[PDB]
Amino acid sequence: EKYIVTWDMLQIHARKLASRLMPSEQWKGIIAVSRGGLVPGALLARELGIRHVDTVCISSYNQRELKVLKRAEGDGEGFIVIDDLVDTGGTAVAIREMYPKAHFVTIFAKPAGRPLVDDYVVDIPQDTWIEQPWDMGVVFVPPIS
Amino acid sequence: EKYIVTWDMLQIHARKLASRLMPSEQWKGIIAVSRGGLVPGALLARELGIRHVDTVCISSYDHDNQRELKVLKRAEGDGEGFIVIDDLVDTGGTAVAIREMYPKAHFVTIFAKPAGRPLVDDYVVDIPQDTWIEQPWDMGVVFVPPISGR
Amino acid sequence: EKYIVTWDMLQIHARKLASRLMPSEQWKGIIAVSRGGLVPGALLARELGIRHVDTVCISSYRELKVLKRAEGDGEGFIVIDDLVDTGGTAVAIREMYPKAHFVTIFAKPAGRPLVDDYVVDIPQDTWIEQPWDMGVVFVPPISGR
Amino acid sequence: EKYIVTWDMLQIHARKLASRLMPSEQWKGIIAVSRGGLVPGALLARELGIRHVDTVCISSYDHDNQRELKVLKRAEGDGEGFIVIDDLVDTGGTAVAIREMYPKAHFVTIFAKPAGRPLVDDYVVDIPQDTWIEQPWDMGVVFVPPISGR
Ligand SMILES: O=P(O)(O)OC[C@H]1C[C@H](OP(=O)(O)OP(=O)(O)O)[C@H](O)[C@@H]1O
Ligand SMILES: O=P(O)(O)OC[C@H]1C[C@H](OP(=O)(O)OP(=O)(O)O)[C@H](O)[C@@H]1O
Ligand SMILES: O=c1[nH]c(=O)c2nc[nH]c2[nH]1
Ligand SMILES: O=c1[nH]c(=O)c2nc[nH]c2[nH]1
Ligand SMILES: [Mg+2]
Ligand SMILES: [Mg+2]
Repeated sequence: EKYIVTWDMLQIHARKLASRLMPSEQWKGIIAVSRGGLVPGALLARELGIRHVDTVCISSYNQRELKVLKRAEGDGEGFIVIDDLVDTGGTAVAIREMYPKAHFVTIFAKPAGRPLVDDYVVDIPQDTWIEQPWDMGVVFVPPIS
Repeated sequence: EKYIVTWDMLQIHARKLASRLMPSEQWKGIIAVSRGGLVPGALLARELGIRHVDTVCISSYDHDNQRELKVLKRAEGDGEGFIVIDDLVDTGGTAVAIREMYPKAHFVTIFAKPAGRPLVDDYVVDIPQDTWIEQPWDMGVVFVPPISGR
Repeated sequence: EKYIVTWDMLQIHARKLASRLMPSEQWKGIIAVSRGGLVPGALLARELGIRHVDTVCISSYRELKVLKRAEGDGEGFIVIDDLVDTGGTAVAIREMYPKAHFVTIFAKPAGRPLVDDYVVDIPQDTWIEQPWDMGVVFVPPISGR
Repeated sequence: EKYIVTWDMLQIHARKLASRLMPSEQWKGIIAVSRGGLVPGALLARELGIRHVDTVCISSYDHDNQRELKVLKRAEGDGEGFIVIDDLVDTGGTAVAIREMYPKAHFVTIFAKPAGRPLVDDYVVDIPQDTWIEQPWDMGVVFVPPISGR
């Protein structure tokens, strides 16, 4: 099955998460995980009024290897690390390793990667594919007839 | 406790429902319950290709513990071969009245709470009794202040 | 080209049109032209608090035929359609509902003069893609990089 | 006079911009101007298949007729082979500052008012100077009272 997420709904979830991160004063900045955390990070920055927004870029290369293309400085103290979702937590482990003192959060969370995040908004089944807004668009759809 | 329903989601539910109503040759037309069933009815008409869309207008004003119903406009017939669509069913008060007027009709809705659930022939989404459904036509995209004034 | 109309935008235009039809006490009801005027008519009914909404179903075979029609000459009623291109269907509506206030959301040059009021001007060669004919689906990246 | 920009429309404009930036092999990465260029930058990154997305954080403060700029954080280099993106250009104040920091970068925006229009390498929509652009991240779908109480 597929879970369709529209921009409106994603924003509704982002505002819900933003309220739990209050007061905003306790945060020095936001570190968005490219590319999934970019949009959610932008919404939290707007809601919390945080202007210090940085990023962390990671790519993949028998085994799968994580490659840090771009890295945000520090250990994450006073920072919020955000990604759109946590499926298995394979990428979440790398982030935790780089930013141990950071408050890692996501919008969506499947069972397997759920223990790896400090907070999330929506629970999603392990076998369900979450279709994000940036991957979709408004186009013509033929009538069922 | 509120359930927000955007236009996109409503359309997705309407299309789900339309796929169950196939084929479209079995339907003479569609009777939309004004005003809530107008949009869903228009969406079914597009998907099924039904050009014959009619309406049934019933107003209702609550007076303490009783309802004043009034049929402002009624579609002729017993609903034979017609689809009677409404946006949702809460207590089932409207549904009961409709089944009366159009007994031989296929009554369907998009949303259905536990009370009205047994009164509809088919629906798409289950919604709790305590949950209020916020429809798209009652909402709008407007400026919303930040959670913090930082 | 193709003029894309989303649900949000269609609703905005509908609200602008509703404000011009005020006050709402001068109206006995609304007659929606199936199927284009169904959604706009539903929005007007909500904004103007009108509960009496009827429909008129016209069909082609150019030979127009009325499948179903609302009784009366349209005195005090608002006849609405989503748009007016050439005014072919509009001319037929005028004949049926003379005293009626005919309005649309969009209007092309050729059919412009056939309506009492509209909101958006659209070129004659431009195809208006309505919200009910579209949907949010996956759209592949402009590049397979 | 205000110009409403929904999420869907912003995406359509972003996709049109991405088509002109093709091929994507000529780009080493994207530098988004926080916070306005964050969403547009994310959309380009998805469309172009770019993974190296960085930011430049500039804080502004109007003190009567003069502006005080303060760079909280900035991407390394002169923007050679990079795409610097912001959501819009109003007076062009931020654009001039950015262009000085990244002179070799391809500076683009989605919207452009007459005043700042000559400062961008490429943009998508022409906006009047007197028109206020209402971005999606500042809005939300909420209940809107009927225009009449009939
Ligand atoms: O299950 P019930 O408790 O009977 O109520 C459900 C009705 C009432 C509500 O419409 P109204 O509140 O009547 O307003 P509107 O005419 O705008 O649809 C809704 O759209 C359904 O038609
Ligand atoms: O052309 P100018 O007059 O210089 O202004 C245009 C700037 C400012 C505004 O952002 P800000 O108001 O700076 O806030 P934010 O950080 O949210 O983008 C907008 O997103 C552009 O980046
Ligand atoms: O918009 C509405 N939402 C509801 O949940 C409901 N129940 C009754 N009437 C209703 N109207
Ligand atoms: O949201 C915004 N809209 C505008 O039109 C604008 N001009 C400067 N800064 C702006 N921010
Ligand atoms: Mg109703
Ligand atoms: Mg800015």
